[PDB]
Amino acid sequence: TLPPFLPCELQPHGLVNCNWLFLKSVPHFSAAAPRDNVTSLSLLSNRIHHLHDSDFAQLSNLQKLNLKWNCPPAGLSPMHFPCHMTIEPNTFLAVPTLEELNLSYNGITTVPALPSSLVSLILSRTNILQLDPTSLTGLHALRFLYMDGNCYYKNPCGRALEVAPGALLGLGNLTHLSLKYNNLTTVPRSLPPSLEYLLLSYNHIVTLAPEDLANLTALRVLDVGGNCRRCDHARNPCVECPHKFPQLHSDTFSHLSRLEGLVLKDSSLYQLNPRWFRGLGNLTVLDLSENFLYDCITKTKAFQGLAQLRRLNLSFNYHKKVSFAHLTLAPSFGSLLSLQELDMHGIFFRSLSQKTLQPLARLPMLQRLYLQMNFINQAQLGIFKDFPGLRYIDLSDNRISGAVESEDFMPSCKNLSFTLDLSRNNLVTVQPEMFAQLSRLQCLRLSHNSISQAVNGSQFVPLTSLQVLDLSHNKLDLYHGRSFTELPRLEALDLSYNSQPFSMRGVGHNLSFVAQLPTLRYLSLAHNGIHSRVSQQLCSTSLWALDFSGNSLSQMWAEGDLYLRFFQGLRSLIRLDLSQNRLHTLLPCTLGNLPKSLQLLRLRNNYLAFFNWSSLTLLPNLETLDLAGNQLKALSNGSLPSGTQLQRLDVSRNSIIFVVPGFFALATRLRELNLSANALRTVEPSWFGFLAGSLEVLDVSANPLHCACGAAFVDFLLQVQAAVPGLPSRVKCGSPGQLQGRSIFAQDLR
DNA sequence: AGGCGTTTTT
DNA sequence: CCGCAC
Ligand SMILES: *[C@@H]1O[C@H](CO)[C@@H](O[C@@H]2O[C@H](CO)[C@@H](O)[C@H](O)[C@H]2NC(C)=O)[C@H](O)[C@H]1NC(C)=O
Ligand SMILES: *[C@@H]1O[C@H](CO)[C@@H](O)[C@H](O)[C@H]1NC(C)=O
Ligand SMILES: *[C@@H]1O[C@H](CO)[C@@H](O)[C@H](O)[C@H]1NC(C)=O
Ligand SMILES: *[C@@H]1O[C@H](CO)[C@@H](O)[C@H](O)[C@H]1NC(C)=O
Ligand SMILES: *[C@@H]1O[C@H](CO)[C@@H](O)[C@H](O)[C@H]1NC(C)=O
Ligand SMILES: *[C@@H]1O[C@H](CO)[C@@H](O)[C@H](O)[C@H]1NC(C)=O
Ligand SMILES: *[C@@H]1O[C@H](CO)[C@@H](O)[C@H](O)[C@H]1NC(C)=O
Ligand SMILES: *[C@@H]1O[C@H](CO)[C@@H](O)[C@H](O)[C@H]1NC(C)=O
Ligand SMILES: *[C@@H]1O[C@H](CO)[C@@H](O)[C@H](O)[C@H]1NC(C)=O
Repeated sequence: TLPPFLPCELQPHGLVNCNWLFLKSVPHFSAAAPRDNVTSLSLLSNRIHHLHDSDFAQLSNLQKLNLKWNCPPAGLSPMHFPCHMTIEPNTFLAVPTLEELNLSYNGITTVPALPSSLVSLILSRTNILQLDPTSLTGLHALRFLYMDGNCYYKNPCGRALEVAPGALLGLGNLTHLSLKYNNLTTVPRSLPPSLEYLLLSYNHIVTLAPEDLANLTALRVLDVGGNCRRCDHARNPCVECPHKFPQLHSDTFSHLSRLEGLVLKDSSLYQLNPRWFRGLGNLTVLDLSENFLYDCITKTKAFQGLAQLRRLNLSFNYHKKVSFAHLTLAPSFGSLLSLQELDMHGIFFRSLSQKTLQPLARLPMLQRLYLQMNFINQAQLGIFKDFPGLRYIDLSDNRISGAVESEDFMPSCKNLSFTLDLSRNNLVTVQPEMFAQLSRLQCLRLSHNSISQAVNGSQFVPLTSLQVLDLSHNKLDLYHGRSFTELPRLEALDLSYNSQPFSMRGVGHNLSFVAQLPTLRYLSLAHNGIHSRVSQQLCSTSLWALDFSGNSLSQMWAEGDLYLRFFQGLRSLIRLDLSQNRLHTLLPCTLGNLPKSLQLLRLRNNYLAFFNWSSLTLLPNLETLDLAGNQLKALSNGSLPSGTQLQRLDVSRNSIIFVVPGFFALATRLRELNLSANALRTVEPSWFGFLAGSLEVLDVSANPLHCACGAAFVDFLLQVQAAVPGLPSRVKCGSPGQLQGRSIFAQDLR
């Protein structure tokens, strides 16, 4: 039986997904199909320029409708094609259940009439240039109104969006209003007193006063950032904040005593007025980024009163054309007792010392501290020792060079207690002295440095708690036998993209150190170009995962018996990646010399044209085999052998022409099978024995299927349509004639 | 005539 | 195969 909503896809929680099917108008569906069960209808990015009274009438319990991007204005059109969208008056009224509507990135100039059931309405990036009380008649349940970007550089209108005084007061439930990028020069008068979130960013409201926010006592979040911009920091087109602006009256925010978040970023602020923050005793988030407060953060008392503040963003508060020799934070910072998160990135200051952060040192909740992109070239890292609650320091993209004068394969540092990011700095060696006071560290990132050192066991001596060490994108020379043995708790070590030593033709390298790292569980040697003159064996009793991708086992395994047992000493290894190893061939003895313990083997993006499938019994525990991106011409040369434990098999992006009968039949555990992007002209139940109904996933997309009248595959795919992702739209015909490139369901074949 | 195309936010 | 110790 067919999929119930062609050409669209049924999904969980009653979602019918019609996205990206290039529809010229709204599909009505079959009258047999259960239009009652439909709670959400997605039509993202089709080309429906005309909506009608009948289009949603049969959908009697529709709660959500997304029609975004269907008829975008000239300015947001990839090729500046104009487009104006027509809506018959009862289009939406005929859906009295509708709660959420999205008409963004569509060419409409008036708001259509809408059912009183509506809770959320998104009109962003339209050409609606006015809102008067008649726009939103009888929407007494409406809580959300987003209408950003109806007049800006990418969707211009020649004037300002005019919202009439009092025009929204009819919306007594309204909590969220956003009117960004609308070329506004003043806040709309008399907005709903129910408002909790008022977002007015990237307009040109250069003046504010308490009259501009009258009766808005319910406000929890106000955003007025980007109204008076510093264009020296802009990535997009930008008009410079005029001379002697902006003007924010002292008491502007005083009646807003529920206010949790205030955003004043990119407002060209040279000085903070402590009266701006009087009365804001619920204030937990303050964004002051992209201002000119480099000098004001050394002196100001403006923070004194902010007992509840948790996140303070002071980033990109830099002085034009300069970095500072020194920076000393104001003593007032020391009263921010609730502070958890401080962003100081992009201020530009050359020295990080005891004096720089002294106020912050006894704040008991301070966990996250962002210090990146500051052109810092001296940094006493010992300053962080006695910070009571520190979990994360980002010191990346700085100029520090020393001490002062898939998580299957590589775990992240998120669940760990203390992480220092020193990546994208100028270290050429590692002096143990710079980490003397950081013995509590559990994760250290040192990637993208210039480390050209022959490490030997004496570089990281103090880091007695360190579990993860990322040294990717460096030039470590792996040669001495006791490198890293000084890190007693080391569990994960990333040595990827440290290729330059291994490119040194005629100079060999020694990986015997790996055997001396007794708790190492994860090791990456990826993208190192490892090809000749290296250790014959990797030995480790403890290792679980090894990313050996982007090397040339090809050249190693071509070189007599020298490297045939290369991975065999990894006695506990469960995951191995041998992808992009230029492998044109594999011996069955080479695969048998892999650890018996293996569960995941990747061989993606190699050049294998042949695979002796029987040799999979030499890996008893193998659950996942990835051969994507090879050149298999067929699934043949035996079948998947008896008793294999294989659950996942990916033979996508090969040149597979056919599959032998009974090929998967003996793979009793096989759940996911990817046959995508091959040259398969059919799909057959004969391939599976008669056990295809146990497959949870069967991807057969981008295959040049032969769409002939009464073809066997059509009936088959409907048998197991549960498991075929994208069946309604992305499984396509390669022949005959007219049908090439069109869906299998573009015409009924049965 | 309409087409374009997976488009975050700035 | 990179200051070892013919
Ligand atoms: C089956 O494999 C295909 C192709 O190898 C997957 O589709 C690709 O997905 C990746 C990321 O998931 C993208 O970078 C590619 O652009 C996609 N390519 C194509 C041609 O679609 C597909 O997602 C896999 N199937 C399953 C069920 O995971
Ligand atoms: C903003 O409004 C002014 C007129 O008040 C106009 O000159 C300018 O072009 C408008 N901006 C846009 C993007 O239309
Ligand atoms: C808000 O919506 C409710 C129903 O959810 C309705 O009682 C009323 O019209 C609105 N209430 C207020 C106080 O505005
Ligand atoms: C604030 O609310 C009252 C009505 O409750 C009204 O009289 C007053 O004009 C409002 N103020 C402004 C500035 O709109
Ligand atoms: C915080 O919020 C409540 C109302 O939501 C307000 O009445 C109270 O005065 C505020 N101030 C402080 C210091 O918590
Ligand atoms: C490592 O080489 C250094 C030179 O930086 C040398 O002083 C030291 O004795 C060697 N350390 C170990 C642990 O072998
Ligand atoms: C590699 O290092 C180990 C440990 O020092 C050593 O015993 C082995 O002989 C070295 N390999 C070569 C080729 O010298
Ligand atoms: C493998 O199968 C292909 C056909 O798919 C055939 O051409 C080839 O000779 C076979 N070789 C072996 C060794 O089974
Ligand atoms: C696979 O390898 C085994 C053992 O070397 C051999 O007996 C068998 O004939 C091979 N199969 C093919 C199709 O080459």
